[PDB]
Amino acid sequence: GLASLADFPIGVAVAASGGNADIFTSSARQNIVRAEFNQITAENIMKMSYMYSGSNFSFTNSDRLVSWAAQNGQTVHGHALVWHPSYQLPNWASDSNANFRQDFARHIDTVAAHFAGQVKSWDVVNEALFDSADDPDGRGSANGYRQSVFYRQFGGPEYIDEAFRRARAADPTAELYYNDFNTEENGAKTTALVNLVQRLLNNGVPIDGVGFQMHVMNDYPSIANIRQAMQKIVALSPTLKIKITCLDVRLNNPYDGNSSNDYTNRNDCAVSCAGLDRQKARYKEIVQAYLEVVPPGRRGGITVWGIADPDSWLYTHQNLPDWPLLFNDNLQPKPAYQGVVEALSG
Ligand SMILES: O[C@@H]1[C@@H](O)[C@H](O[C@@H]2CO[C@@H](O[C@@H]3CO[C@@H](O[C@@H]4CO[C@@H](O[C@@H]5CO[C@@H](O)[C@H](O)[C@H]5O)[C@H](O)[C@H]4O)[C@H](O)[C@H]3O)[C@H](O)[C@H]2O)OC[C@H]1O
Ligand SMILES: [Ca+2]
Repeated sequence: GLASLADFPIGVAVAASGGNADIFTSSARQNIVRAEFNQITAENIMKMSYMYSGSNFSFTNSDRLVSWAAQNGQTVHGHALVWHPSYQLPNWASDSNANFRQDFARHIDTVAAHFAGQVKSWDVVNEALFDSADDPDGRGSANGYRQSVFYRQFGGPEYIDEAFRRARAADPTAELYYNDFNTEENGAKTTALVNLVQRLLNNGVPIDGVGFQMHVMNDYPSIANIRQAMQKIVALSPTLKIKITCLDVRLNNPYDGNSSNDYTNRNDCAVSCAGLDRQKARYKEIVQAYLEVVPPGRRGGITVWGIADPDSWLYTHQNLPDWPLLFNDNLQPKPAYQGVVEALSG
């Protein structure tokens, strides 16, 4: 499979919350994972609040998943130690909690140590950079940073240095990553990413790599921009690893101001359509760019955000249908799969 063509991790995100995509329930899914990948990231059950039952830590479900990975030839990328969305915020993560810094420290110390020798790498901090298109806190940019509880409670971006230092100490073997989305656009956010990373280096913070989520569209951003944005980070240090963490490719772009080029029916690209062919080229050009811009030895891996199209968080987005992954509705490989195979080979 895919994993056999590369010398760095080729992973996929797995559902584990009941439903058709549940990894423990779908043997067809388990067979794809076993045949094509060598690493898995929990799509949801490893987020912050899932580590607790009320105010006590509860690792039962995540342990079941980590254990399944190990028995099925997969390493595990942890997503994520720190992240802002209220739906997954532990109950202590509040502006009213006077013990915030202590509870924050306990969180990192405990879960990083708990999984110490079973998790290969971690999204230590995820989505700390401000983003004009996703500011639920409503506070605006604080010098490029998103003003989440963590930023507020610590009075600045130092919560980031702390998370990394904390994680490194609890698990000296895990690769520590900063992860985020839109930083491949090569725009404002890319610039902020560069400053954030530079700051961390200057401070001697133990960061091992930078993850690019890569939630792109068939035609945006251009690979020329994706290339550069990756280049800029690669250039900041001689050892920093680059990891594509949540790759997926939408055939529909609802921000282009052209509604005439949108597939609005589930049947449009169920079998064959121009977008599916462009998606083969799109996946290909991206992996190629990764291979050419990131030096061997600095390759953290490429992870696709899901197994089959219907499992995708983008199966439907902006009220439009989409077919974002490598495997279709029937668990058959799509042209996107071939694009990956060709890029990884020759
Ligand atoms: O744990 C996981 C979470 O990490 C994950 O988080 C979501 C990640 O994606 C976020 O949404 C993104 C919002 O920004 C969009 O980009 C816009 C798109 O439009 C661009 O501008 C136009 C593009 O088209 C051209 O034609 C036109 O010329 C351009 O002007 C604009 O510049 C971009 O910034 C991304 O497409 C979205 O992915 C989302 O908010 C996060 O929640 O969610 C899953 C979870 O598992
Ligand atoms: Ca459109």
